[PDB]
Amino acid sequence: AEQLTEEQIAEFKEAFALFDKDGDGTITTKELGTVMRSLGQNPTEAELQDMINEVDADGNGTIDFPEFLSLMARKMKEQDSEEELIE
Ligand SMILES: C[As](C)(=O)[O-]
Ligand SMILES: [Pb+2]
Ligand SMILES: [Pb+2]
Ligand SMILES: [Pb+2]
Ligand SMILES: [Pb+2]
Ligand SMILES: [Pb+2]
Ligand SMILES: [Pb+2]
Repeated sequence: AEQLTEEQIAEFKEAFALFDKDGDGTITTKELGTVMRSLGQNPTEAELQDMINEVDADGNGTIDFPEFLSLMARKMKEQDSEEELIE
């Protein structure tokens, strides 16, 4: 019911940085693969691109912070809708 706050955005930027190791404002398939493997995953090279294209709104090949935030916003809107239904 509420849009992302400055503090939430700041926390999301830290999360973004966990993927974007070189801090160039993007998340590549390579960086994505590194994160997936750290969670017990092992997707394929081309399989990583599919996940990227799914979040990559401007279709430039990588994920930028705005698209990352958009996803987080959609997720929050989802949990908020459910938590308001659980009643
Ligand atoms: C969802 As509200 C805090 O604007 O009532
Ligand atoms: Pb409000
Ligand atoms: Pb505060
Ligand atoms: Pb923090
Ligand atoms: Pb990067
Ligand atoms: Pb963008
Ligand atoms: Pb992009």
